[PDB]
Amino acid sequence: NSVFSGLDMLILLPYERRGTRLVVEDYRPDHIYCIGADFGKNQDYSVFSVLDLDTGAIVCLERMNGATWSDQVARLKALSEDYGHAYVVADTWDAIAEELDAQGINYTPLPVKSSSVKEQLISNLALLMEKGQVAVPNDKTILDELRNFRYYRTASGNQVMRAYGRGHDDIVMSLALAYSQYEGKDGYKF
Repeated sequence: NSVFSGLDMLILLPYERRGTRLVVEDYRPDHIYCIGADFGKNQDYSVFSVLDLDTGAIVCLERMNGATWSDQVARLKALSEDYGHAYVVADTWDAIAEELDAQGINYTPLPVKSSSVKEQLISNLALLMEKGQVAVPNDKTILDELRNFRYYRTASGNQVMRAYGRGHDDIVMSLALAYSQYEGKDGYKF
């Protein structure tokens, strides 16, 4: 019932933990970067995933447990402008996270309106992962969430995606929003 059936293909990257960032590589002006950001006002965990759009590698990841709203946004800003003012991919739906406009943070809106949008984004991430295109810091917390994200049947008979056990899907969504922008041999539509 694992969602990420191609987890055996997930490349693992060595990294240096500096501050709260898991840093694999510093900024490269020759490259374009983007940030998949699962965050919000009332959230136990917020995750920022910096994707290198030329190499397809998560070159930096930032996870924070119970940070204030001013902390998440200030650190999202510093993270974006440390990678060529990378544009953020956030589930803004069009009112709240426009705090990004105030801070002057470039961003692409990704409204997770229906369960199928969430399921599409993640299934895209799972497909790239099974194709050998996803590479993340070699952190066990990342690996555990991917393994723990599973399909569950409903009484109707159809399946839904859920994180039980610890019940965290903030890394999963952070990676999905980032790899949605990734052109390998295909760009993500829908």
